[PDB]
Amino acid sequence: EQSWIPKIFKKKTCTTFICQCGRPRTAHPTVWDSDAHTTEKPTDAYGELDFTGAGRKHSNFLRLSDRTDPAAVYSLVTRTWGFRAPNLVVSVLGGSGGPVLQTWLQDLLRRGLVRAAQSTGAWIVTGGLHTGIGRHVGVAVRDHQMASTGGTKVVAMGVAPWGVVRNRDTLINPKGSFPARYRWRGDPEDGVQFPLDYNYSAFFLVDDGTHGCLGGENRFRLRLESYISQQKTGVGGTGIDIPVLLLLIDGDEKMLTRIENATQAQLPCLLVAGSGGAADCLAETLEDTARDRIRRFFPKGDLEVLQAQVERIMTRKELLTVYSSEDGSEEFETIVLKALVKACGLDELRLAVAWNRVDIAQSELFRGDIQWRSFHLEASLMDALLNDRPEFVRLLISHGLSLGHFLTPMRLAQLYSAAPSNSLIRNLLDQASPPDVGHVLRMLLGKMCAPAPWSDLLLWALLLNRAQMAMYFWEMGSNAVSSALGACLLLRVMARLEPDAEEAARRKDLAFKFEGMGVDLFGECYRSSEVRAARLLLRRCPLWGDATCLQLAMQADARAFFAQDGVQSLLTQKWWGDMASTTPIWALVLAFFCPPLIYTRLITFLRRWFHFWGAPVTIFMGNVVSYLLFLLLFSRVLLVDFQPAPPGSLELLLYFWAFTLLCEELRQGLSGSLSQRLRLYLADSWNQCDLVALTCFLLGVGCRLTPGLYHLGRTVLCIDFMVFTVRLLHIFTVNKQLGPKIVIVSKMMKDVFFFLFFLGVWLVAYGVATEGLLRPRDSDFPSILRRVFYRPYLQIFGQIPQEDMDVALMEHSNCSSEPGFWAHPPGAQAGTCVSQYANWLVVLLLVIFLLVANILLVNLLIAMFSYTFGKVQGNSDLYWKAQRYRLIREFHSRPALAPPFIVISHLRLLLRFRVYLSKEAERKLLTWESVHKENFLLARARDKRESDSERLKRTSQKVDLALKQLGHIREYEQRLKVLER
Amino acid sequence: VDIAQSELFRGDIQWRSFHLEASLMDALLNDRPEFVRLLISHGLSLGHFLTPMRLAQLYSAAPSNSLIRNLLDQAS
Amino acid sequence: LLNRAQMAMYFWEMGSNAVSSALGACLLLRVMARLEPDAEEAARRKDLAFKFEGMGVDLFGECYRSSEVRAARLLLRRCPL
Amino acid sequence: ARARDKRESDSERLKRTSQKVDLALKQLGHIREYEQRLKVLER
Amino acid sequence: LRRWFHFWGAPVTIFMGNVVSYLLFLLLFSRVLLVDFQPAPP
Repeated sequence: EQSWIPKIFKKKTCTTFICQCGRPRTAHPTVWDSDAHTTEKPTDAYGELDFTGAGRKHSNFLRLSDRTDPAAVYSLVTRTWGFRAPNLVVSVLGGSGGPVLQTWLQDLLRRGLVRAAQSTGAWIVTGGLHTGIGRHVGVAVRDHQMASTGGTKVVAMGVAPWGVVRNRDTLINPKGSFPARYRWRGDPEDGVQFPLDYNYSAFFLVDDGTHGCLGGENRFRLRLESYISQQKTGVGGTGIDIPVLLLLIDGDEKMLTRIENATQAQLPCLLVAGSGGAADCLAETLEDTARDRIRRFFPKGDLEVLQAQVERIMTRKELLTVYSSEDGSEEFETIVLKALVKACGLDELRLAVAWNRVDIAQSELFRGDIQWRSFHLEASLMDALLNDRPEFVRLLISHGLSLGHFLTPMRLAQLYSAAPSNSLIRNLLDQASPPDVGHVLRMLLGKMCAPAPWSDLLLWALLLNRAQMAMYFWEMGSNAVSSALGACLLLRVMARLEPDAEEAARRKDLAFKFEGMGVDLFGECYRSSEVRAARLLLRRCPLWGDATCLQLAMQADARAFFAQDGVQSLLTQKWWGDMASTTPIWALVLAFFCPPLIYTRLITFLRRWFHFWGAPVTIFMGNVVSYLLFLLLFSRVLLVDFQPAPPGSLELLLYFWAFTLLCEELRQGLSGSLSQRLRLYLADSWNQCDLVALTCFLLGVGCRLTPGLYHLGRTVLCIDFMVFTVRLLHIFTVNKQLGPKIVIVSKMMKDVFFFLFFLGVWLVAYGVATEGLLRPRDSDFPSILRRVFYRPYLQIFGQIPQEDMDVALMEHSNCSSEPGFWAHPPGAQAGTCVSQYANWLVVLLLVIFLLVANILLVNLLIAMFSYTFGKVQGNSDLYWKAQRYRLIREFHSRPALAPPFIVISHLRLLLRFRVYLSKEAERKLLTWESVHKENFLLARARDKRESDSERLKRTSQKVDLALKQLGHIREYEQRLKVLER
Repeated sequence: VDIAQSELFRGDIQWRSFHLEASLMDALLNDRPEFVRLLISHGLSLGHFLTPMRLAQLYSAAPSNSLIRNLLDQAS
Repeated sequence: LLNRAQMAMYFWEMGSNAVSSALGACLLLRVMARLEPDAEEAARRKDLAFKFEGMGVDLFGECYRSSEVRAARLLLRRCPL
Repeated sequence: ARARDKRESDSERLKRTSQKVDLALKQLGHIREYEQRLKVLER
Repeated sequence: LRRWFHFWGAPVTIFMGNVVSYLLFLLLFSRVLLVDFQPAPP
């Protein structure tokens, strides 16, 4: 469907009468030569076809002249019409016997040609007319599609001459018949015009100007076949030439000429022996390698000039192949392969790769009569890598190919250049502008984790998002756990750079799979040996920028990797430093407050001094003690020593402590471009709280220094104290017991907000109603706000001042000049005088308020809290397990001195987890890890094979083999019983 | 359905259009979804098949006690 | 209208405006269910309406997963049928 | 009783069916080889 | 000027404006009920 089709495709129309044209003289405007009697004008018939509401999809059609080059038609079919490039083209010739065809020929068409074309994604070329062998081909295609009950449809092209097409006048539209309506059935059968077969996918109507005849499309069809034969398979021109093969089933004197013309173009020919006619005659003359033979198949013919034609046919006998009587319909592809190689004089492996037939390549490799040359396998592997065939690359690598010699910088550049034009990797490579793979890796991974043919292939597969090839290259790699974590990190990084949500989802799924397999491998390794697993987890991987597995898991945010017991035990062991992880807390506290006790047996391990005071847990304890002492000093200064006089010694000590806390905060924010780090620091909510605390402290001190703002400063500092104290929770998130609950506390804020909204609406309604009913005479604005919001709020907590709202509990007196009855409530802020008019309504409103607020809202909030807690328990636990490593690492680099003296450390740093292995130790560790990976993969494959689904599938296949053997046995039994008596 | 499928697989006789139309009409009237699927998939022209008379016959095949029968009677 | 589940499903699978036809079929079946004297016939019609709603949901989910803009345009257009 | 429960499970039935189909395939191969030999070599 | 109608025509901004208007209506109702609701003519 396009509007520019007439601009490049033209049709022929008669111009000179001489009838021989085929049309009456009314239709018109020695020999009727087309070039001397036709003119070319822009075409008028193109678009889609629907067979009068047929129960199937439309079919593309085009009307074109003979002189149109095949290139335009090929480009139109492949690009505009959406037809994929064919891996094979089979052109069917012949057809006789009227409407009926012999049964074995129909079986060879259905179980043979059509099945092979569907399997290899080939194009079946015939005449689109509902006649000759084209009708049989269409019937076979329909039967195969109905019987397959699935799979991809078979692509059928019909090249037919314009003029013999019945009811074709309805196809004419200058602007294109994109919606169409073609009546293929209902007309009386005639020997001149035939309808279009409804089983064909595309139609090419070659108009040579004749009103009706057969043979005008031979030139265009042959040129199109030759042009397709010269194209390249696969992505780009890397693949082999597209194979084409003409299948001859029957024919007459003209089919011999067509076969000769095809052979002149160097096209393979296949002749079905025993079918009679031209095919059988050619099969017999090929087997023999001829007046009687010509008479045997062509009675009353030109028995004198056909000998020269047979000689010309036999001049190129290498292109002719015979479909023997003993050859089955399921051997079709194999026979074709033989024909193709006989045409070559191109390998079977590359043909199998192009056709995506792994079994064909496996059978070819099993043939020991021919040894496979190394670069044959190299070319097959390169084709499989380019076309994304993981099974082929697995089979070729397992056969003994040298991958070290295979991979070259040119071949890697070719592999990278096969990326899609619209892919993300293509845009990244264009921005980076051999490809600049290292530059792209540095851009993606931030140079802190950016990167052995296996590793290069794994990176190539990950960048192009090829799941199966990436998995295979990981299974064949060396640094398996670190490569899995790095692959997860890279996929998660590239997912957020994807415009499509589907591509991002695929990348995230692949990252999850890589994380899962890394988790499984590390679990197996840790189960085997804890020490070697820890050494593998803490070592540096040069393939990933000398980053440990913990760093890669932190960058990738692999929460499942941190959540496993081995990593948590390693973190617990690292948290205690050189001390035993079984050390009781009380022993640590006693040794902390009694330093000389560190040399006794209660702690299991001058170097002992630094091994005790250097552990992260002791640093955490010292910081907790220091912060508690800081809070105690803050409270002492705020409640006692904060006089309007100039600051005393303790207040100056508090100032110095706050200054050292600020210096520690600055050091942590620096060591943890200026703008990027500032945004990183200010994105954290707890850093915002700490900034608020420090700013409030500075503002309070500044106001305190000013003589006229002292009171204000006090107020600020009071609130400031709270902001400090609520940071203790942030300190104790590292703790293994409080932290998992502190992270759940933040999930209840939505329930708290819903409770606050409902309570605020109810408080407004009830308070305004009660204030309007009571009509207090002290109607000051603060008093109104108090009695509307604050007094009803305290009734939720059991503070119900009945004497201030119930006139039965008051003293009735004339406190106002306004008409009515009034009472005096004894409350100080309850108004000096209230009305007695509808006090029963005030009491009823109090009852309803208590019911709604104290009973309904509170219990509803309890229910919501229970539901939310049960929902978020596990996710919060996983989050805490993931962040535990970051917390421990942050505490590891902390100075060993508590904040009050930490200035000393801050002077030694002013103006100024990894495990290292030997080469042989690293090699042994990698061998151990590879052995465990191999065992894990073998166990997984064994588990998959023994499942019930696979057993049932294999049983079905074996029953199929039994059925085939039974059919052969019964056929042979019938033959022996009948034909041998 | 297997008998009809085997008959359709017989290429020695071509099936006339209104033969398939009558078979499809019978299958539609008797509520045979497999038969209508098989007959439509064989290449029958549904645009020419459906006529106002045939649609009226299809609607008239409703049960006497059905809700649609009562609704059609009310609409009359 | 005749409450023929399999034929209705086949005609939906061979239709053109699939999502809108599924929603309209669900609407029509739910409307006719409450006009049924039998509870069994109403249950059958409600089951067929649920099946049509489910297949419309599946088709729209696939279309939206392929392309959000075209799915939104399909969801907001007017169906003359 | 435990052995009887294990034997009658679907997995064991499928495994035994696969083994019996394997035996059937072997016998079919022998039968077809003998059929070819008798049909070809004895005329 | 089309930006003006593209902002004030969105359903979310209409919702916000209606919420603000209803809050102001409730504030005026409370002000009248608690202060300005004397037996004198309105």
